[PDB]
This record gives sequence, structure tokens and C-alpha cells, in this order.
Amino acid sequence: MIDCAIIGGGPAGLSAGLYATRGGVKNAVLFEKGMPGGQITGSSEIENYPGVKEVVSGLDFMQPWQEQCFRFGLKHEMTAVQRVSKKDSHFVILAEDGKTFEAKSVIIATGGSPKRTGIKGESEYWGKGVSTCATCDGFFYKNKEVAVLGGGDTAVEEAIYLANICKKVYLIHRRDGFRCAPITLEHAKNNDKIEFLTPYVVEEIKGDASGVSSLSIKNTATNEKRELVVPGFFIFVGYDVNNAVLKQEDNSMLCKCDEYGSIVVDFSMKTNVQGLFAAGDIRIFAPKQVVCAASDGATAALSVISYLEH
Amino acid sequence: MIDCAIIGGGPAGLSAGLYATRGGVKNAVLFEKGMPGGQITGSSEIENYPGVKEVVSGLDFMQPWQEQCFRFGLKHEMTAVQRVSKKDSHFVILAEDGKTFEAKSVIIATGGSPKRTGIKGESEYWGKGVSTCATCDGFFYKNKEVAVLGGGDTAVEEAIYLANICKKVYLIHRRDGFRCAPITLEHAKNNDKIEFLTPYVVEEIKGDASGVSSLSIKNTATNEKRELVVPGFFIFVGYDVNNAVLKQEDNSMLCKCDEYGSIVVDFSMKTNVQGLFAAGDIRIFAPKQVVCAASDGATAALSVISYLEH
Ligand SMILES: Cc1cc2nc3c(=O)[nH]c(=O)nc-3n(C[C@H](O)[C@H](O)[C@H](O)COP(=O)(O)OP(=O)(O)OC[C@H]3O[C@@H](n4cnc5c(N)ncnc54)[C@H](O)[C@@H]3O)c2cc1C
Ligand SMILES: Cc1cc2nc3c(=O)[nH]c(=O)nc-3n(C[C@H](O)[C@H](O)[C@H](O)COP(=O)(O)OP(=O)(O)OC[C@H]3O[C@@H](n4cnc5c(N)ncnc54)[C@H](O)[C@@H]3O)c2cc1C
Ligand SMILES: NC(=O)c1ccc[n+]([C@@H]2O[C@H](COP(=O)([O-])OP(=O)(O)OC[C@H]3O[C@@H](n4cnc5c(N)ncnc54)[C@H](OP(=O)(O)O)[C@@H]3O)[C@@H](O)[C@H]2O)c1
Ligand SMILES: NC(=O)c1ccc[n+]([C@@H]2O[C@H](COP(=O)([O-])OP(=O)(O)OC[C@H]3O[C@@H](n4cnc5c(N)ncnc54)[C@H](OP(=O)(O)O)[C@@H]3O)[C@@H](O)[C@H]2O)c1
Repeated sequence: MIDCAIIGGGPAGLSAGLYATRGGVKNAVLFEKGMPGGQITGSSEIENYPGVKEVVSGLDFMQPWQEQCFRFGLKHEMTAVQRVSKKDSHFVILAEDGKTFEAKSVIIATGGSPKRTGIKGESEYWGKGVSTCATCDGFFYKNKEVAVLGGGDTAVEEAIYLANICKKVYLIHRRDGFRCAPITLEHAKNNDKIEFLTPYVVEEIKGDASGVSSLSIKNTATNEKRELVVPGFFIFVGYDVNNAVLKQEDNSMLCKCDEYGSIVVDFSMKTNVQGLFAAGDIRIFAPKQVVCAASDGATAALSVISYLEH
Repeated sequence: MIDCAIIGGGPAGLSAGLYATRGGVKNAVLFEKGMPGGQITGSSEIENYPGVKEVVSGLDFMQPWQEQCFRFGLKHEMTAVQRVSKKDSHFVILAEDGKTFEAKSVIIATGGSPKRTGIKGESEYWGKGVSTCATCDGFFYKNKEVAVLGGGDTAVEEAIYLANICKKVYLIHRRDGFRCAPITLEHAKNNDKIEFLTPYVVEEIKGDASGVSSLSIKNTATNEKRELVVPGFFIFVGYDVNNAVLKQEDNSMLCKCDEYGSIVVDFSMKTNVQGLFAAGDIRIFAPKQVVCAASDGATAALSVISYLEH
């Protein structure tokens, strides 16, 4: 049977595969729904991966990871994992196609995905100024005006953050009431560089050949229209954790998760289940950066190696 | 004063500076003795940094980090830090050149130092067949024979690890008795791929342009001498974290450490002191890999950015 089944082929899974195989795990299999690379492949530019000086698309950035991470014997399974279950002292991995695989250890590296809106222009201008990552794209908007969409803790927190780099932030939300904490809302209300626009919806994300130039926004109450001229639009309308593979037949979870469905791990990337590790955006307190996911993968693989020895 | 003082210019501090400055921290200063790059610059070959496909020396690997991590206004302070103290709501950084710097936040990224033996040849072949990292360099000796030096938990655990990758491991120690846990000794003693050489000292590490080629050893009980022909020599005679900057004039420590002196951090790289963070090999449970240190630095910088907001 498989020594280590790595579920998900983004940076976490790829790094775990590199480390596991280069560390002497002879039968490691990377399960991935499509082409690996993960979320970054949807980005037009990455420039903050330490040690990679060239600015290139997310797709181009991930291209060399394929040869490198497979250089030491990693195997691929191009399949959609439906479930991971514990059976005695091993794991049973059910694929969506009906196939079952057995593994001694498992690394869950399935990531997650920022939620999208379907606002007109969102796809066309995705990655030219429509962003779902202030850390990735905030720096370009230094001394400029930006808009943030959402009314949760993430929206309001990233609004406060962008308020420290940008000239002005327009915080757009469809209700007068906010889901975020009162304390953080208070901070945002006291920040003079944040203009609250509520209750508003964004009807169109407008741009050039190049990209985002303005937002066509509407006051849902008065129907008054306004064009917000901003080259940066940050969307924070929630985040989907890809934890579906943890759900058992009886609806229980394979391992402990937090209230949001993120996998609880320790500093060794161990879950509360022997032989089961997690890595990347799927785990608690993930910073949501490629280098952080890659580090998790390496850590989880190192733990797998020790586990398989013992 | 400085918004964030980063203490150490290895991958953790460099990644911290990149993220801090790209995240809008206006006055971030990296303190480093000599030139950034850290421990990996002692290695003749790194190939396990995810996303960097080329096989190059540590020095060459780190060279692109200089321009990249300083691209966004990071400042460089070319001096060793003697001490970090907390004073009211800030930090006082006493440098060895006698200057004092004030900072609103600090990231400790000072790493650590494998203990060296001073054996003839050690300096010359360091990183060229002499290694203190089995995960780093073990794969090169797959199906070959290697030697391990030491008698503690690290040496014996790494001998067991290497015996799963290499053809044979010679475990060399200067006494018949070992400091490692009893069960670890038992496993090693009964592993057919480990040959114990005790009580022995290594008199010389010999080699050529290609690297290590043999060890001259001596049996201190019987005084007889032997040449071990091995291309790989792993040294595990202890390790010291670089926590000297935490030591206060009154002999207290700036922040909580574990029993070995590694800085306690949470998943956000926060210490028990407000405004003080730590990253890389200095912190508890550090896996001791470049990617892991870089991730810690990124994480600490994001925590710094949040901290400086309020
Ligand atoms: C648009 C965008 C821009 C970004 N910009 C940056 C940036 O500039 N810098 C940076 O550091 N980070 C950036 N990020 C964040 C970074 O991409 C993520 O933090 C990182 O990809 C997380 O890696 P991961 O391996 O944990 O998960 P993911 O990248 O989400 O990879 C998970 C993989 O598992 C696969 N999978 C999931 N479920 C299954 C299943 N059941 N069976 C089989 N396969 C499955 C998925 O197909 C996916 O390929 C960006 C993210 C996005 C979306
Ligand atoms: C022989 C060898 C081979 C290795 N091979 C690999 C490998 O193949 N792959 C891999 O991923 N990892 C490898 N590593 C491990 C890797 O080098 C470390 O894990 C990593 O460099 C840790 O980064 P860091 O920034 O935490 O610490 P360090 O790299 O130790 O950097 C800390 C920096 O802070 C500076 N500093 C310390 N004290 C002060 C002070 N008081 N004031 C100012 N500056 C200070 C130090 O001089 C140093 O430059 C190897 C290590 C060794 C020894
Ligand atoms: N450090 C912290 O304390 C911290 C930080 C970040 C996140 N969190 C946690 O994570 C959760 C927060 O999630 P998070 O903000 O990503 O999202 P989350 O709370 O779901 O909030 C999503 C927000 O986006 C709005 N929204 C959703 N879909 C939209 C759409 N299609 N168009 C326009 N607006 C839309 C929602 O509006 P409505 O309100 O009208 O439904 C809501 O205001 C909370 O439980 C919080 O505890 C905590
Ligand atoms: N899984 C675990 O629980 C685990 C794993 C690793 C480490 N640890 C702990 O971490 C700490 C560090 O231990 P670690 O083994 O790195 O080192 P540590 O116990 O100091 O052991 C060092 C070993 O190196 C030998 N040595 C020192 N200098 C030498 C020299 N110049 N030439 C030849 N031999 C030399 C010592 O010999 P002598 O014995 O003759 O002095 C000793 O056997 C220990 O407390 C250890 O138990 C725990």
C-alpha cells in the first residue's frame, strides 16, 4: 500500500512530496484534481516568494515546481478525492470515480478558495486590480485610493490595513450593520482614511484594456449611483475551506477542526489522528501565502518520515 | 524611531524584511553581522527549496534574496546586536558598535549554530561532504556508505534515519556509552545497517576537489588506527540557539524560552512580550530548513504589521 498519500497538489502538497521522497519515503502519491500549482495559478503576478527574484504569472511561477518536486520519485494520481477515512492503523482514500486506495499516512493539503461575487467585470479584471489578497497586491496601491468589499471581520480588518498604505479606502457593504467585532468596527469608524459606504452594492467593475479604473456602485436604499475611481478593488466576502474529504459517511469529521472547518494542527503539522497530518491554507492560522504553505508541506513530510520510522 | 527592527539576516530575517516592507512598514531595519544569507551559505549545494529548480551552492542560492528583499525600502544596519530590551512601549537595541536604536517592534531572527569539532579537515570540507543536516544532504548518499559522529539523541536518531537511505552507516563515538534514550540505543544496536565504532575519535577528515573521501579514525581503547572510505560525514555533537540578545543586564531573559533556549512562539510567531516576535531556527520546534525559516519570517512580518496598526 501507499506509504504517504498527499491530498492536494498546490504548494503545500508539492513541497510535502519533495520532502517526503527526498527523505526516503519510497511510495508517496500526490493526489490532485487537475494540474498542480493550486490557487496561485489564477494570479497574473507573484513577486513575494522569497528567493525568486523574477516577477512572473502564478502559472509560470509554479511550472518549475513540477519537475523539482517529482525529481525524487513522487508519484501522481490525477483524481478527485471524495473521502479520507481511518481503517485500523491505516487510511482508506475513496476517489470520486469509485476507486479506493490504502495508505499508511496521509497529508491533507487541499487548501481553500476565496469566495467570489460574480459582479460584472470580476472575471475580466480578475488579477488586474480585482484582488482577494491585500498582502499580495496592496503595495502597488501605495498613496492611491482603493475599495474593499464586505462586512465581516476580514473586510474590516483589511480595510484598516490598507488604510495604512493607501491614500484612502472605500469600505463597501450592503447593510448598515457589520458582522465584524464591535471593537474593530470602532477602530475603522475612528480611522479618517476609511470612508464607509453603506448600504451599497457594486454593480460593475469597470476598466481599460489594462484594467480596473472604477467601480459603478449603487446605494441600495436610494438607488443613487456613483462611480468610485480606484485602480484597486479588494473582495473579502468569505473563504471556502476545502475540508470535504474529512466528512465521513455518518457526517462526522475525520479529525478535529476549528469553528470555521480549518484543520487543527500542532507545530509538527500533526492532527489528533495518528498518521494524519495537514499543511497549507487548510490548517488553523494559515497566513495564506505560498511560502507558508510550502513550509507546512515540508514540516508535514518531516513528521511523516518520523512516523513511518516509528 | 524604527517601526520594526529585524535581528538577523538569514532567510527568516530577509523574508521578514521583504514582507514587512511590501506590507507598508515605512521604517524597517535589518541588523546583520557581515552579509545576509545565514547558515545555508556554508553549503556547497542546496536543491530542496521548493520552487527553485536549479542546483546551486548556498551562497549562489542566497544572492538573489539581497536585491529582492531590499526592493521595497528595507534598510540595512551593518552591525551585530548585543542586546534587545523592552523599555515602556518600545524596544532598545544595543549594538556592538555602541549605538542604541529604538524600535516599536522587533523580530528575533538570529538562528543557531551547530557545534563544531575542530577536527583537521572539518573547516575545509564543511558543506562539501561534512554535514550537520541529514534531511538536507542524506539523499546524495542514497545506497552509499556514510559516517555519523556523536553519542546523544541527535546522533543516534540521525544514524537510524540515514540507515533507511544509505547502504551503511558507521556510528562513531568516543565512548562505549551513549547519552541517548535507552530505547533509541536499543533500536540502533539492533539495526543491521548501522555499524557502531566505539570508543573512537576521528583524527582527520580527508578529501579532494569532489569533497570528503575518507576518515582517519583511532580506537582509543586499543590505539589502533583505520581509514574509513566514505563520501559523507555527518556531525551531531550539539547545537546552540543564538539567544544571547535576550539576556538582560539583570540576568533575566527578554521573553519565554523552552528548556534549551529556543524562543516560545504561537502560530503568529508572537512571543509572550507585546511587540516582540521571533522567526526561524531560533524558535521552538523549528524544522531547520530554509523554506520553514522564510515562512516564519513572513508570518512574523504580518504579525508586526497588525501590531503596528494599533
Ligand atoms: C488569486 C490569488 C492570488 C494570490 N497571490 C499570492 C501571492 O502573490 N503570494 C503568495 O504567497 N500567495 C498568494 N496567494 C495565496 C496562495 O496562492 C495560497 O496561500 C497557496 O496557494 C496555498 O497553497 P495550498 O497548497 O495550501 O492550497 P491550494 O493552493 O488551494 O492547493 C490545493 C490543491 O488541492 C487540490 N484539491 C483540493 N481538493 C481536492 C480533492 N478532494 N482531491 C484532489 N485534489 C484536491 C486543489 O485542486 C488544489 O490544486 C494568492 C491566492 C490567490 C487565489
Ligand atoms: C551544513 C548545512 C547544510 C544545510 N542544508 C540545507 C538545505 O539543503 N536545505 C535547507 O532548507 N536548509 C539547509 N540548512 C539549514 C538552513 O541553513 C537553516 O535552517 C536556515 O538558514 C535558518 O534560517 P534562519 O534565518 O533562522 O537562521 P540563520 O540562517 O542562522 O541566520 C541567522 C542570521 O542572524 C545573524 N545573527 C545572529 N546573531 C546576531 C546578532 N546578535 N546580531 C546580528 N545578527 C545576528 C547570523 O549571523 C545569521 O546571519 C543547512 C544547514 C547547514 C548547517
Ligand atoms: N482575527 C479575527 O478575529 C478574525 C479575522 C478574520 C476572520 N475571522 C473569522 O472568520 C469569519 C469571518 O469571515 P470573513 O469576513 O471572510 O467572511 P464572513 O464573516 O462570511 O463575512 C462575509 C461578508 O461578506 C458579505 N458578502 C458575502 N457575499 C457577498 C456578496 N456576494 N456580495 C456582497 N457582499 C457579500 C457578507 O454580507 P452579509 O453580512 O450581508 O451576509 C458579510 O458581510 C468570522 O466568523 C470571524 O470570526 C476572525
Ligand atoms: N527525540 C528527542 O527526544 C531528542 C532528539 C534530539 C535531541 N534531543 C535533546 O537535545 C539535546 C541536545 O542533544 P544532541 O545529541 O545534539 O547533543 P548533546 O546530548 O550534547 O550530545 C552531544 C554528543 O556529542 C559528543 N561530542 C561533543 N563534542 C564532541 C567532539 N568534539 N568530538 C566528538 N564527540 C563530541 C558528546 O560526547 P559525550 O557523550 O562523550 O559527552 C555527546 O555524545 C539533548 O538534551 C538531547 O537529549 C532530544
